[PDB]
Amino acid sequence: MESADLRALAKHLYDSYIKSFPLTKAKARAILTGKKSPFVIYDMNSLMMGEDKIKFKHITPKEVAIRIFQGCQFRSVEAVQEITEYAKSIPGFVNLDLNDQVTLLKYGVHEIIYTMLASLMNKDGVLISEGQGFMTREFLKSLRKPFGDFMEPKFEFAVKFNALELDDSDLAIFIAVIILSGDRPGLLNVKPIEDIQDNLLQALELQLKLNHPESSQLFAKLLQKMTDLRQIVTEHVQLLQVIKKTETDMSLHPLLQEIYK
Amino acid sequence: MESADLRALAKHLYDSYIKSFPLTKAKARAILTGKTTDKSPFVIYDMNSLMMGEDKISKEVAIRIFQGCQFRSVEAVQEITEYAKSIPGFVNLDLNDQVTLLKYGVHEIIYTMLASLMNKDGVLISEGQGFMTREFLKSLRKPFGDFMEPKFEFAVKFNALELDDSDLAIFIAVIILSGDRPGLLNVKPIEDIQDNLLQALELQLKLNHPESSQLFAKLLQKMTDLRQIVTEHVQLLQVIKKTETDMSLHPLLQEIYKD
Ligand SMILES: O=C(O)c1ccc(-c2nn(C(=O)c3c(Cl)cccc3C(F)(F)F)c3cc(Cl)ccc23)c(OCc2ccccc2)c1
Ligand SMILES: O=C(O)c1ccc(-c2nn(C(=O)c3c(Cl)cccc3C(F)(F)F)c3cc(Cl)ccc23)c(OCc2ccccc2)c1
Repeated sequence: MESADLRALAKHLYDSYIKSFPLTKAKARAILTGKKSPFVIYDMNSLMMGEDKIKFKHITPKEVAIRIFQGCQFRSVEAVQEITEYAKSIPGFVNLDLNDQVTLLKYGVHEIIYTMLASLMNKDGVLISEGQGFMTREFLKSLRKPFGDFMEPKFEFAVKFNALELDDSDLAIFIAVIILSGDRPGLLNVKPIEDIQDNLLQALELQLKLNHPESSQLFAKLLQKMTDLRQIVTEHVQLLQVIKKTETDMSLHPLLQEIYK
Repeated sequence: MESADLRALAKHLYDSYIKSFPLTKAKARAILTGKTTDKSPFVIYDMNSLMMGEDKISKEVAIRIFQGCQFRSVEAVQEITEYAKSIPGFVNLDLNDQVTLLKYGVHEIIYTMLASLMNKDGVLISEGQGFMTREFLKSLRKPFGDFMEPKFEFAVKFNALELDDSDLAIFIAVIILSGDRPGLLNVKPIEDIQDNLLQALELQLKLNHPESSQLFAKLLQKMTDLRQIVTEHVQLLQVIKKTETDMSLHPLLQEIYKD
């Protein structure tokens, strides 16, 4: 690929990433650093007021720890549709076999949700409802039973990931790289997937050298984070199963259970 | 680092890798592909060929084989430790960090270098004098059968990269100098060394595999496969520990897996 084509691919992905995702990293950092302050949820009473004054669609209709956990699950489903739409803009993606498109999205969304959640996090908490709200790390970590220990690993990853100081133009290509992973189980035609990922990796490499020229070997270090992502996604799955087999108070309307399966 | 300094570091690391590891990938491939009469391995594919293999190269066969693997893993830890001492900057690090880097790194390197000894049909043993088939290992009883197969699965994919020893020497160094190991005290001096090693690996792969597009990225993505298999392995050991109460591990290995 020629250098100018890689920059074209990078710019294409950045524009689509801006249209697909409501709250960008650039805007999220402005809210987090305090540079219209978000409503802060730091305890039980502040949560109760936030749902009454603001309409947090994922924290309304039970026990608080379960409602918060389910709220994270409800937002994760919304993000899946945003990731799906963004994937359609990746050159070559919609031309892949239809089952392979579904397979790539099925096994990639968790890694991408974790990646993009870091954009909304700092060491003290996480933005919610398109940056209108802020839930503290301490409030999430203090939820009872396994729900508290379910939340903290996300902040631990995000803090490490955010030290790379990626911006949105870096992240748009990186997320594209994750989607086009040829090692997903059940892929039928790996070759066009790895061919697209090779273009995306070239575009990411050049993007990082031009956008972070003093950040030595940032490309390599970002690729090493794909290990952290896979590891934490597998831990995540094992934490859910434990919650599922233990907790008798998790029942939603069956139609809801289907949607948010 | 300048280009000539990166080439110097690659040659340094390849030199130490030859001095540290008795069975290289180059020699392993010459034995496996055959076409020679002086380095043909004896092939162990069932009980009878195993029994004859012991004369040519106590307890239940699956246990004896597992013990064979653990004994060679200990030797591998010894060879890996010796190579690590040669990586510029490693011995100058805080001593607790040296232990920590080796604790979490040796297994990822064992799996990497075990692939050199593998093809889809089996694995070289006893310094390449023997060859134990994949089917025979898979057919062991209890948990031991499924204990063997995940290694072959990784190797088939890893070997498709067609790395040679000079490539692997730098890659193995990159793995050891990982700043994200749990419990490290001084992450910065470790990451500075890894940066030079990553630069050296990058230049090495471009010169040695110029048609292999993005091989650098693809090789780094393999560190994900490595991390996963080490995790599966540790969980398989635990099942064996609670099932086989009369089976001991080497002290060096038991220290490595604790936490
Ligand atoms: O806006 C967005 O892009 C957004 C994106 C993600 C969350 C998110 N999800 N997540 C999870 O566990 C989770 C993750 Cl990482 C991956 C897959 C599935 C899950 C699932 F399914 F298990 F949920 C959180 C855990 C923590 Cl600690 C904090 C946030 C999340 C998100 O949370 C907003 C939120 C926070 C609190 C209460 C209600 C909503 C927002
Ligand atoms: O030459 C070398 O560098 C070499 C290096 C490794 C083995 C190795 N070990 N290993 C294990 O399980 C194992 C591993 Cl990976 C790490 C730590 C502890 C263990 C323990 F404790 F579980 F054993 C194998 C499983 C399979 Cl399937 C194939 C190979 C290994 C190796 O095996 C050669 C061999 C095979 C059969 C009989 C005798 C020797 C060689």
